[PDB]
Amino acid sequence: RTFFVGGNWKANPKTVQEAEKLVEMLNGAKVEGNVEVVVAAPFVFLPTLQQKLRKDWKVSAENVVPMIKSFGIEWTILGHSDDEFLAAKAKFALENGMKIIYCCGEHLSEREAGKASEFVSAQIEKMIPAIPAGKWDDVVIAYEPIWAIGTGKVASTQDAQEMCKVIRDILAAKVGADIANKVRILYGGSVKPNNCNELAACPDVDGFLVGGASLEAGFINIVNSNVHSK
Amino acid sequence: RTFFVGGNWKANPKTVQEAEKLVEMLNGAKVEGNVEVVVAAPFVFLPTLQQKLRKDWKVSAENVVPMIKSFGIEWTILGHSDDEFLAAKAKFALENGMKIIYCCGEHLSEREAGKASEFVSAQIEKMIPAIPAGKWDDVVIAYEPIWAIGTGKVASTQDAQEMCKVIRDILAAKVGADIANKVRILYGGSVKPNNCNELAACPDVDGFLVGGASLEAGFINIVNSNVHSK
Ligand code: NA
Ligand code: NA
Repeated sequence: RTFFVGGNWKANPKTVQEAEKLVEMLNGAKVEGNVEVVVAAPFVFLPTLQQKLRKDWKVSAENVVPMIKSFGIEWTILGHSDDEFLAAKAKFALENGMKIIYCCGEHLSEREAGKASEFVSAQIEKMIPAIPAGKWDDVVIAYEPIWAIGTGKVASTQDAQEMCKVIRDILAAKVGADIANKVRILYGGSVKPNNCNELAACPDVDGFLVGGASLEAGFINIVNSNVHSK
Repeated sequence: RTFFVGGNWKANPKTVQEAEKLVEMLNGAKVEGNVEVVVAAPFVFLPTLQQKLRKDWKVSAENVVPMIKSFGIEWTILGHSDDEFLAAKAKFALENGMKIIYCCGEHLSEREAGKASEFVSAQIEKMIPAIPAGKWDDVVIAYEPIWAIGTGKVASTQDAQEMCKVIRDILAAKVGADIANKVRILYGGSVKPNNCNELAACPDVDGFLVGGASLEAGFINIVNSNVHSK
């Protein structure tokens, strides 16, 4: 599996002039190793990025399809924080030729209750029937520890490895080892230059859906952590 | 009051190539009379319009601010279908230098109950305290007959005149005749080349927030109906 790093700008930066300067910085970054890089940005900045961003990386929408496809954009994030509704959108996007970063993850109450693996497994079980055969090459899954984002609680490296393996286990049990061995599963908690290398080394962590560090020079460090993933 | 026509593209057209062709058609349109024209489009098309649309018209976002301001966009629609939440957003947008098309209007149940004027009056009463003094020149109000959009019921020319006067009456009663005499109040029901002239002639109708006809050559007919508004 090729390591995968998505930069999720969220609602940033606040001006198109800042977006263009960020793209200029990214275009000079020296990537090491083997890694697939995607950058998601606010809708009004997608034309700028599609025109100006280095063509060995790909642009992503933050949510959704014919409008963004008319610019040549191939990716969207889905589910970033109803599972039936979300799975339907995954089906629609794949059927219409999009590649997707499908997000899952549990809130604080389920984590504190000891139900994290049960909750996330059920989210993926609802995703699974919606993926068309032949479309699994166009799917990446991101685990978002919602319980550790804005709560005053922090996730460990072991938490990341454990929750990514939970997802791989349920793929293997429901759709088979071939699919489970090819799907990239990302950690989408707090990822920084100070922890990306130890996170990347985890066996079931295939990359990242990066938040605030995607707006900084440190994004290249996170991209280049792929060399620590076996 | 200068007649005001806003073209609300909603979630249209489906490709940027179609958006550019529509802009090319609009750029050759011959406007008659005295009218202020604004065009609102999906977020991913706003850069295209801001670059290519005739500079005697203005571009609008469909909802919201620093991101669109960084392109030079001066307008947004608000409230198109909580009033306290909506009024707060109006306050925020005006305080940050935006001009707004603030939408109101009642659903089918309130219309059938005989409560249309009471419901719309209360919506405007919640809007009124949120407008900063000195900002009323940057406010336009649109009446949307939600009860006549997708319900199998149709609004009359008299309904349009009546509901626009209801809005003007409550401005006059709460903030005074000077403000009530300057604020443009738009009809935002179904507006077509076949009814725009009789609608424009209504004394309290100052223009339109146009839906599907804004995507067609007939938009210029609606823009040019200003000559029938005294
Ligand atoms: Na790894
Ligand atoms: Na009139």
